[PDB]
Amino acid sequence: GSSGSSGLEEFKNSSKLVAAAEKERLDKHLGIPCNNCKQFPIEGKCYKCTECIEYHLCQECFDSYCHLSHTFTFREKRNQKWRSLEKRADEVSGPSSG
Ligand SMILES: [Zn+2]
Ligand SMILES: [Zn+2]
Repeated sequence: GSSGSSGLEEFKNSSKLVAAAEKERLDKHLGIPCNNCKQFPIEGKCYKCTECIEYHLCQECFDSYCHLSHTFTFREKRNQKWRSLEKRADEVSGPSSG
């Protein structure tokens, strides 16, 4: 399973505001750094390979669908659980030969 912190209360909810880019834990969304670019914190979503060991990617690197080859899973904002990504695989041409 997974760790589900209790709550039953919605307060101090964030708001649409411009935030600066600084190298320091600003939000509780540190989770795990990227294994490719090594972006930390990972402002973008949090992805991980369910086939490899200690492997995690970021929304950015994910946009490239490089590691997508394996079964990855993305999480959601607090009070949520991982999710099974769709088989979104466009790259089918494969210029390998032509
Ligand atoms: Zn990355
Ligand atoms: Zn993998």
